[PDB]
Amino acid sequence: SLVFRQLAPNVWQHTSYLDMPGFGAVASNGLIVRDGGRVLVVDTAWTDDQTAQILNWIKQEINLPVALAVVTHAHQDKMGGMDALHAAGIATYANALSNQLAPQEGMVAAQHSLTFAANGWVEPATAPNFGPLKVFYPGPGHTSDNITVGIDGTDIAFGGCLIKDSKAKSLGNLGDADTEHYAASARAFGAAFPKASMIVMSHSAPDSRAAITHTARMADKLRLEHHHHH
Repeated sequence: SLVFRQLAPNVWQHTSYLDMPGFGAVASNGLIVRDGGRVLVVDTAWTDDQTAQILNWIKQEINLPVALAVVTHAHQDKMGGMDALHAAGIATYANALSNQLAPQEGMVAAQHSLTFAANGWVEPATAPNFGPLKVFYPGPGHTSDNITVGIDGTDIAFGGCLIKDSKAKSLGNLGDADTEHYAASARAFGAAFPKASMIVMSHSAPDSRAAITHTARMADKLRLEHHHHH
């Protein structure tokens, strides 16, 4: 029941669905990147079973070992299949912040913690041999730990749950959101990958840079609508 879509010669988007009460089948997107003789993964599927299916798909269609996976935040849709990756002996990385949040929120932490420089770029020491994956922390947005990934050599940039599609009417649930800094975070992602033309998101189909601008704008409204009164 998994859907795979090739976005570039060496990049595929994996999509899995989870039936959410009141909403029905909700999609979640992640990435699969072929880097020479290795395969890198961005985010798990909704569940361990689906995540295991993703691995079987890789084995069948690419037949190359999966060297590592990066999970962009501590949420079901992105860290629901942590046990499956570990069972396959795949090294996992997540924002140190995400790893600290995983427990309290019943999520399984990644094995490795990523830390970031003041400008948002990941500290090399914590992200060994990530190949074309350029990990960037834009600052608190949808969640305080959300991170993003650019795929060097392509026009693709993964915004995770931070960026919403250009047709969205709102920023979604703001339970863990930082309404004051969301806008700056969205813009930081845009400036970090200035030439990316295909923006991939956790819950929306691929879109143009119009999604970044649209998201930042809704975020501007949200910011003064929640913090700029008396």
